[PDB]
Amino acid sequence: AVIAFGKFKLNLGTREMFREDEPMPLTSGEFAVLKALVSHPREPLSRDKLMNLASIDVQISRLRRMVEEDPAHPRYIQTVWGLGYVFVPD
Repeated sequence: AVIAFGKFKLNLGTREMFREDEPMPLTSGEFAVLKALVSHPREPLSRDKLMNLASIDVQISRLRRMVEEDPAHPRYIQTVWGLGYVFVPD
């Protein structure tokens, strides 16, 4: 699938991403977390659950710098303290 959210399109077959039809590369680890998040929409995944579905803090933070319009106040990939990281689509 090509999961689209906001300005971005994530191609799961070729493991590619596009910001407004411009190709942004993804690390093997960055994709494993991003695909894990967007494959469980509206479900918060704990830190242990994320690692199994693929340090992680760096990948979340480095993904927030690419995806979020305000990485200091994320909307797509936001953290619920006590549960885990959640991805909410449009």
